[PDB]
Amino acid sequence: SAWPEEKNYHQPAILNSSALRQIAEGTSISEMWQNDLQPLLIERYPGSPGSYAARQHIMQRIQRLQADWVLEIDTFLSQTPEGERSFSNIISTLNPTAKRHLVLACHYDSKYFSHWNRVFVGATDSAVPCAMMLELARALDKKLLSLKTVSSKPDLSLQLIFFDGEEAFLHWSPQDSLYGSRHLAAKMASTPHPPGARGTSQLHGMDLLVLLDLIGAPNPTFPNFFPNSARWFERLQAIEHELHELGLLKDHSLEGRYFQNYSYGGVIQDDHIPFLRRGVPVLHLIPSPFPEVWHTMDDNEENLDESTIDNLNKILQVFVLEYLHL
Ligand SMILES: [Zn+2]
Repeated sequence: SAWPEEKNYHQPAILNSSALRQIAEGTSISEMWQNDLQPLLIERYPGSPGSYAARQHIMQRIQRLQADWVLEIDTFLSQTPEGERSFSNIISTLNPTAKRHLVLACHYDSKYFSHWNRVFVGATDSAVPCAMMLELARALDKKLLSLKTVSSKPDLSLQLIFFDGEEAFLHWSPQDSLYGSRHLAAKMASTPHPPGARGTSQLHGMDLLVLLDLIGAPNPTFPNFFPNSARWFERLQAIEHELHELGLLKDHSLEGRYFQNYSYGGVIQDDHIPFLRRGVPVLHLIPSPFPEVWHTMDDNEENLDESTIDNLNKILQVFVLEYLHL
């Protein structure tokens, strides 16, 4: 059937002024900060105590929500420059049997550095993306709970992926990066979806991969990377502009906007690559340039910008609701 092409024709159900006002009010940055972010600001490379703790924190936070989230741990072993290691992607899915999902993702591992005095906690990279996904889940819980109800809607729902092993152990290389994402995209490619089908895989079921990385620095600028997601990127610009106009964003100017008209010269390697090379459409919400503090001990909580993240939470939540027609 043509169901795998439905994503090509899929349209947002755009929210009005009062609904935008409701979403903006519904998200709490101080809450996210204390309850979702802070517990992740720890060293969490693969096999570390913090890796276990982060995965426990992600799972608990999702589990407390009303929405019908089904959690799985995609755990596997790989060789690495330090010897064999275990990796565990966290996948959180509403309506696992719906043929189509909008997929949001980031990586929850932090890059290994030897202590300076100091410890690398990857605040923007990617503790904040993780927290943004968890705040989204929380803020949107009641609207997401309606997806439990079956009927007059497309066969479409939401998935969250928190990848393990995004970072290289030593120098970045095709074999020493993307442990989690290379593994999972190969698993999904080889798995029938829906169950019992012929031809189609779980990759066909991915409407759009929205990959958050390196979020939390002030005045980020996001290029529109890919023509095949450019219409969805333009929605983020429209949502940004409108929230701005309605007075719903803080410390935000039009001249200082996040989402840009221009594209990007090179090719950024990230968790989306194994999906993108197999034809999954990608909306890659990583800034250019990268934050100043990138891969530095100063990628920490103090160098994060609260209003930026708050504003980005509002824009992402609106986008997700519009996509899902909620
Ligand atoms: Zn990094």
